[PDB]
Amino acid sequence: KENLPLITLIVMMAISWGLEQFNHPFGQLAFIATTLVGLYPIARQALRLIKSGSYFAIETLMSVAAIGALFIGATAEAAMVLLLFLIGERLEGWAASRARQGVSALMALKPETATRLRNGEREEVAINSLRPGDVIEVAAGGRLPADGKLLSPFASFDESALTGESIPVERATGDKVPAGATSVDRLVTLEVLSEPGASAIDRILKLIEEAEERRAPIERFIDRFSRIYTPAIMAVALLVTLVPPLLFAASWQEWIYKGLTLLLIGCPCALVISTPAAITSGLAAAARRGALIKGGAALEQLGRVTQVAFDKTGTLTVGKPRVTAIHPATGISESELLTLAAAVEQGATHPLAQAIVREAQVAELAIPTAESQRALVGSGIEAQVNGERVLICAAGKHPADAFAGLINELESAGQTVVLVVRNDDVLGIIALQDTLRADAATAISELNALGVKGVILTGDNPRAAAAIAGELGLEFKAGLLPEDKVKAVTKLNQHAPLAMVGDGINDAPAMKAAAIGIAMGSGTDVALETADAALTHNHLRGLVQMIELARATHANIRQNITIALGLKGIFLVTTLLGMTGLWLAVLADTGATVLVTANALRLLR
Ligand code: BEF
Ligand SMILES: [Mg+2]
Repeated sequence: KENLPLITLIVMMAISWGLEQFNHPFGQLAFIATTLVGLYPIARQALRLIKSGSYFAIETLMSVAAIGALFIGATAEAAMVLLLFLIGERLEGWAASRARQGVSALMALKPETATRLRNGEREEVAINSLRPGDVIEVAAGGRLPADGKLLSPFASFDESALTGESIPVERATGDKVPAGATSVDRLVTLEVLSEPGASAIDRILKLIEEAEERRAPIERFIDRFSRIYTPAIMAVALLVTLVPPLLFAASWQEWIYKGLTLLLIGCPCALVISTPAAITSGLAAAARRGALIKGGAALEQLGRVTQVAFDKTGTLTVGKPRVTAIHPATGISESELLTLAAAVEQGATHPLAQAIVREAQVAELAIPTAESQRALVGSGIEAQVNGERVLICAAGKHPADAFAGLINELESAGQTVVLVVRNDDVLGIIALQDTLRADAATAISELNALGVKGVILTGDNPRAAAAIAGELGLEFKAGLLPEDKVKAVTKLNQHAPLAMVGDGINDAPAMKAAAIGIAMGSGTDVALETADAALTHNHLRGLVQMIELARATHANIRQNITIALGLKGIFLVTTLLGMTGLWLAVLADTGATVLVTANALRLLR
């Protein structure tokens, strides 16, 4: 396992070193060879970047530096820096490879396939074999394979992955429901409207790669560094070659040699080793505490952002409801109302019913009875408790005058209220609301400690938006389509680099449109794909720990650099001012490089 192409380079360089201690002048041919063969992929890309307007990219630096000493005597030296580079590179590529498929693990792979109901019989067609007008069946807990027109009486859906809606949607006959997610209770039958590559998920899908066909290429810390440093030394090196003969009358010879020498010594094995070291270290260190950043080029951008755009449903929150308020009619206790509700709601899979039953249990309430359980009527379920017909239904699906005002109150506060009704009397009302992640609050505060302002970008209604945003200290923009998240995000990213965090599909377009997109581990597949980094665990405090780590990495890079090239500086002069000598004499670089290894490890903790 599994690639030996580099392995040859390590061994050619070993064979060279060896047969020079005896049989000297084939040892130098050996190096010429190994230097050249290391140089071929480097010198070649350099030329490619060159042709595409990008010169002074490094591979430029070491192509020129190698080609320099390539014949002035110093082969092993140039061979060595060339060698170290393509190693550290392979290291970093091997970290990004792990990080990517590590994310690829979270992908809970789509199964595809639909169940088309034709001549009274069901067949398992392939999704793409669907035509509009086709009648399709979707079973409870199953996502839609296409945009469908609801054919069945009543049905409720979890289309939070698309719209960011916090609560299931109660749709009726002839209503439109988009592809991808999700019948929550009840087996539904739809009629296909979407044509293959044209479902709601597809329409969102092109916005992603469209926002991609708009992305700025990524200048790395080092391509951007050598963009300055490379022509710097190249310009001086040339001039240290030219000046002495011109004035002085001195052997172009001894200054050709000195010039090219300075050029090469301007590229030690370190520094070239610097940027991969910190990246390999950072990515790994960042992965330790739960955060999988893909490419190290992404990690770089991470230590550069100062803004965050969260979405709420699923990422700031949990996308599961909890009981927030119990309000009984007069002559009843919260506990009776709640237990009577739970009696009907036991069994039911609807997220709301679950939230209710949870409530009864947490409060040490023995739930009873159950007899009928008739999930019909229209957004209401009704069962038979204690001999009576008990109805639990949604908001305005039954008159509740005595409760009207209070209902409004709750509703304006971003709360969703269900009514409990025996005979034809609202025995009382219950208010529920989506729940925010535990570490959310603290996390936000922590981000502020780092000077990172946050906003909420959600497709959910502005009341739920206001509620959650209110618990935190954040601004928000609500009811907004994926395009609007993109628009808002690109509007922000102007000022300062922004990190976008999202769960569902509607965030993915906004994700490729801003510095970095981070997907929740509970994220949708397309979100996990589009994400530049993923949070396993779904811990929001990872974000802080991300940015922190990220910035350290940025610092760490430029430390390695200034030690690497830096001590190449000093011995430079020591060996050239009559010292001449000491330890460091020739050896005092490999003394850098190792510190560049070591300093890069001040990243773990
Ligand atoms: F959860 Be997001 F609002 F799509
Ligand atoms: Mg979401």
